[PDB]
Order: sequence, then C-alpha cells, then structure tokens
Amino acid sequence: AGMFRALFRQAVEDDRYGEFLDVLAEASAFRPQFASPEACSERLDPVLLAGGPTDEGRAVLVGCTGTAANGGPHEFLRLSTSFQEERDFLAVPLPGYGTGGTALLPADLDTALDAQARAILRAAGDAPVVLLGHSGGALLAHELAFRLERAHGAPPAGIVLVDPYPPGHQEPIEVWSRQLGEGLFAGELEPMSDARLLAMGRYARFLAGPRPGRSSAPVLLVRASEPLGDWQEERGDWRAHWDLPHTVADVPGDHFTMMRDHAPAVAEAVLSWLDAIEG
Amino acid sequence: AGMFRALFRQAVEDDRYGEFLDVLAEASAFRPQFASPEACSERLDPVLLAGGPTDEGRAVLVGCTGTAANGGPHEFLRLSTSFQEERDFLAVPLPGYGGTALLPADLDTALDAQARAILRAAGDAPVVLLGHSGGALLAHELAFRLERAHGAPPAGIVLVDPYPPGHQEPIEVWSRQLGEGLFAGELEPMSDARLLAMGRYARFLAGPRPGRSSAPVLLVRASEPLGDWQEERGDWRAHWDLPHTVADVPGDHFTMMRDHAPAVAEAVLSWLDAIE
Ligand SMILES: [Mg+2]
Repeated sequence: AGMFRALFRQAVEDDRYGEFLDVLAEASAFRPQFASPEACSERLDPVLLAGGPTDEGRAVLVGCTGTAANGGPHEFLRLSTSFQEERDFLAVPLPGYGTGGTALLPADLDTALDAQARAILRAAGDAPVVLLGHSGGALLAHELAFRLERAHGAPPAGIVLVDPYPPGHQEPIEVWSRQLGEGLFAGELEPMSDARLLAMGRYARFLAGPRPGRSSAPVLLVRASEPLGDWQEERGDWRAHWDLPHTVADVPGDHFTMMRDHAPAVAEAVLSWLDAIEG
Repeated sequence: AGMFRALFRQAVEDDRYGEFLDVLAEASAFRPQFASPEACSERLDPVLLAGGPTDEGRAVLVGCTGTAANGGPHEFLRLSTSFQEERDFLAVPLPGYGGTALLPADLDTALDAQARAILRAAGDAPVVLLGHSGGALLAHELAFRLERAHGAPPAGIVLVDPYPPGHQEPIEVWSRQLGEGLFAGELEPMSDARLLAMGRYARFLAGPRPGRSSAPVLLVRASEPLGDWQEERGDWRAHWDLPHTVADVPGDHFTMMRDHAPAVAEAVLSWLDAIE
C-alpha cells in the first residue's frame, strides 16, 4: 500500500534494488526529522523478550533492531526463546520506524544512536551489556557500541555481529541484490509502508558513510554457512566479514534462514562465547 | 494523498524544489513504461475547446499540455474562450498522466504518440502549436519531431514564457514559487503517479535535444517578475533565440495565463493573421 512499495517491487523485478535504495535514501531527506535525542518522537523502551536465571554482574543481551522495512518487534522472537533461563534479552527499537502520524527520522546516525543508548542504559542498570544485531542490525550494533563508549562512557562487554557485510566487503550484497530484495518481500507479515521504506533508505545511507571509530568491545562474528544465491568461486569468499573478531562461529542456513530456521544455533554460539568471555 | 506529494510539499517549504524534481525523475525509472508510440496505454485524441467560424486552409491551434502534476484538462480553458469564433483550438494530452498510465520511455516516444493523434484530428488544416512554460518547451520539441519524423512541420509555434536550457536561471531562482504555484493551483491532491510523470518529463527537457524547428515562432513574455530579482542580474524574462515576433503581456509567469489570458489570445490572433 503506497507508491514506494510498488516502485520497490518493480526495481527488484528489474534487478535494480541497489539503485532503488539510493532513491529511498534521497527521498528520505524530505521526511520530518528529529535533531536531538530528546526530540525523538518514539518511546525507545526496550522490550524484555527472555529472562535469565533468577540466581549480579552477569551480562544482558540487547538485540539491536535492523533496518529492514518489513521488521519490527517480531524480529528477535525466535532467537530470544533460546535465551530463556540463560540470559536476559532486551530488544531495542530503531528510531524512525514507529507509529502513533508516523515517526520522525533521525537527522544523523549519532542522533538515533544516542536515543537508543539512553534507553539501553536506563533499562540495563548496572548489568554489563552485550549488543547483538543481524545484517543491517549488525552494522548498527557496532556503531551503537562505539557511541556508547565514546559519548556515554559505557562500552559494552561485547558485540555479536550476525552476518555483517561491512563497507569493504560488498560484492555478495551487489551480486545477491535481487535475492536480498526478494527476501524482504518474502518476509512481509504486512505490506511495507512507504514511511518504513524511507526509514530503511535513510539508515542504509547512514551506514554507507564515513564511520571512523572502532569499538574496543570484543566481537563474536556469526556467519551463515549457505550462500544466499549463485556465486562464482573466483570472486573470492562470499561469507560475512568483520575485521579482527574475537571469535568466529559458523551456523547452518543462509543470510536469511540462519535466523529464520536456525536461530537455536545462533543462540548456542552466543551462549558458549559469553561463558568464555566472562570466566 | 500519497507519500510523494507529502515529500514534495516539504521540499517546497525547504526551498529544495529542484532537488526533489531530481528524486521524482530517478523514481520514475521504476514505473511501467511504453517504448513505442503504438504501445501508449492512453487515447490521446485532442479535445476541441473552441470553434472557429464556419466560413479554408486556416490554421488550427493545438494546445500542448505542460508537465504540471496538478494540470491536465483544465490547462487551456480560460485561454480557449478567447478563440471562440476565431480559431479551432484543440488540446492534446501529455502521455503518462492518464491503473495509471504508462510513462514514455523517452521524449521522442511521447512526441510520436502526440504527433499521430494531432495529424488525424487536424486533417488538412495547418497546425500552430501552443504551449506555456514546460509546455512551451514541449511545443517546440513536438514541432521538430513533426518536421523531422512525420514530414509535417507545423505552420507556427507559440511559446508562452519559455525558459529553455542556457536561459533558466530566473525560473531556477524562483523554483519555490513554482512549487507553491503547483500546490495553490491544485483542484485535487496531486497524485504520486503524476508527480513521477512531471519529474520524468522535466528530466527529458533538460537533456540534449536533436535540433531546431524551421517553423516561425511567436514568443509571448510575462511583463512582471515572479519573485525577487536584482537589477544587476540582467533580464529575468523568458527567452527564445530570434523569434519571428515577440509579444509582451501583463502578468507574471502564472498570471499571464491566470488573469491575462485574453492578452495572450490577442497576441496570438494578430500573429496568425500576419503569418497567413
Ligand atoms: Mg580483517
């Protein structure tokens, strides 16, 4: 429902997903914005999706909602059940995706990250925080971790990056753009709104831009084991990448199904790693 | 109504009309298109808005609809009343504004569709094309295509306040007023489909074009500036190279047609007598 979704469908159909994302990013500049963390139009209160054993000092997991226009509060439901009786799991909304008209978009990424940081610190109290994100969410998890450290004096205890494709490793994203766009339509529980598509464009552009800082927190890189689509071997490795991770785990599934069908394997890798970094 | 209209309204508020027009052009790439004149999804039969005397080889006027997303059927109504009893006046639709109409793949495809419709409506009568603003640029482009590709140069072209490439600084400086004019001129909410059409044509008209029509030109110029302009900046007026005749009429870019259409009609009528 809306012209942007119709255009997006056609762009994917015509194998021009990348080009269409640029248009979304450009158009998003004309959406009403918030320029300061306080001026955020949404309540960014994290939702507690799983509870750890009743039995202090233990790290809590914070799921950083990704940029997908078809996303929202359902994103971490399958994964989070695997944390029940193991770790608290808080899901934090991404500013710009809410309804109430529609949500204001952040003027810049740091503004959104500051809004999230304030909500997370409030909710987590004294517990160490481990940030977790998938795809776009993984890139956002790292960016938030750096902002927490540099602007809030509160570096996370760890970052879990599930299938990140950072700016230096974009070939699989380019080669699989059609499959990525199709995965977005396939994942719709309802038609992606024009407002949420514009949000997705705005964040994609944010995450392409100059982001100098590197978080001091240790990284768990979780990688899909199956290619999302056809890939010519001489291009190199299609797998997700992070520079200098603390630990690398491989799990079953592709970019999408690793979370859709194999979320227990992702949780298992996280739980093993958390135990290893804590004691 | 739609998200594009909402965004455009904000763009105009922020004085970024030009940037938004570029967004619309880029987005129009992802609308279904027609790639051959035959494949045009709409009937472009011109509409007769004014009737000349019964009384002959007298030229008929063909109004070339402009790109405004708020425009369409009403564009030439006020003007056309002044041709009643003087000249046949036909309005030709612009392809892509008509389930919504397929957009032309390129300008020549749209021009060919319009040419065909005009030639069958006009019969043996000579044709004088008339357009305002973007429509004036379109009138000239159609005239060239008629001559090049249809063996049928028009008898004349009337260009009402044209701002062609190389001479667009004033209309660019005044882009906020253009955008405000579109919202002020609304009879219904500008559809997202028509906004995309408007962007696509704006982009067509900024691109390199094949040549100049040999048809004589009447240049009709507004006498009052649409916005602020420093004297030392030079002439803000509409421009065409070496027109056959120039007429200056009261009003600005908009009001020359809004509340001085009789003056435009009078200039045209005088000119048609002279060239005939
Ligand atoms: Mg490396």
